[PDB]
Amino acid sequence: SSVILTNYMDTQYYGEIGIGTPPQTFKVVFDTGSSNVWVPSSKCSRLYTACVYHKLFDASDSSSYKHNGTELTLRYSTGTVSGFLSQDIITVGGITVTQMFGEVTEMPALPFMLAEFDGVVGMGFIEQAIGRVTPIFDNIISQGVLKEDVFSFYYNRDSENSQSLGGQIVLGGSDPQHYEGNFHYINLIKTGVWQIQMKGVSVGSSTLLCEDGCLALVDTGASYISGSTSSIEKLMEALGAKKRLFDYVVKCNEGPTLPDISFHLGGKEYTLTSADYVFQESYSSKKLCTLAIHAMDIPPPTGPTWALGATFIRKFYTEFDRRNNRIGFALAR
Ligand SMILES: CCc1nc(N)nc(N)c1-c1ccc2c(c1)N(CCNC(C)=O)C(=O)C(C)(C)S2
Ligand SMILES: *[C@@H]1O[C@H](CO)[C@@H](O)[C@H](O)[C@H]1NC(C)=O
Repeated sequence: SSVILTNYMDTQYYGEIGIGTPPQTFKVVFDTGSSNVWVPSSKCSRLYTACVYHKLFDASDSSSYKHNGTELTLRYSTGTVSGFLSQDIITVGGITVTQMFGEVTEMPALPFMLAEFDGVVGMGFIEQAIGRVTPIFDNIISQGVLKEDVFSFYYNRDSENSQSLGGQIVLGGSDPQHYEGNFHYINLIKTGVWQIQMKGVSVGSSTLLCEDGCLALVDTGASYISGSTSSIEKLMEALGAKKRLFDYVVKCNEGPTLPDISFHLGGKEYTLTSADYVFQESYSSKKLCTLAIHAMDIPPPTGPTWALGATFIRKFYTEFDRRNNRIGFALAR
């Protein structure tokens, strides 16, 4: 099953799922970086403007609902949400699984007032699941309907014409329609986290990063590519970029000439070009352009580490293999 994803500024990719009976529609992201499923709850106080600007799941409207009510909190790098648990059927691209999801009731304006989507569908292992709530892709594998215990992602480039698909997530395989060449898999440095071994990050002619190795989290739930303040500060100095509050910028007219950044993975350089990582809004020297690379200090047990978000996935189609604890990579198409 494949699920079309909408592209919002190269910073937000989400598809559609259906919770309840009758189905109550929800825009959600498929986050390989988390492990729970949550959606804005109808029980959320409208003092959280975020809930006023999003879709709310009501249980008094689903006959296929099963109350639980345990409270949980999902802490993300860029923001936190909170609420209680509930169970009900969920429809994801043709498949139907009964799931335990988070009915969020505390959803902060900043950042969620900037969420084009409503909730999140964790694609990570149950090992990271908060509340030990069985993840969904696990629930789907319990059906033995998928041809392969793998799911892939395809993030497109923010096109300006409503006709191109923002992206696509296939459950059970890897659509050939969007990658050329063949996949190059790397094994997970451990099962329970979609993280792998990275053998250096190079910026042109100088592997002035991740020498002696480092960790790499393949996060479809992250907008950009991140490292640790140390790593980034050093990378960001090698470009002539300036630090702001939440990102870096380089006089726009110098973006087409920034250098390549290659991420050594599994024994194959994955290279990115200025065009790949810079939001080239303008070509002037009197304006500033943002880099699709940020600093994020991911806390253990996963951190410190680099995060390979949508900036990196836009160039390389990703396959997530649950059956072999390995992540595949192919050039985007
Ligand atoms: C998709 C959930 C998610 N998963 C992980 N692993 N990390 C995150 N930082 C987020 C997470 C949380 C909140 C926001 C956010 C991402 N993003 C980035 C969206 N990322 C993608 C891949 O679509 C936003 O833009 C805000 C609305 C500010 S709020
Ligand atoms: C919620 O689900 C968990 C998962 O097994 C279960 O143990 C618990 O009893 C449920 N909560 C309640 C109060 O029903």
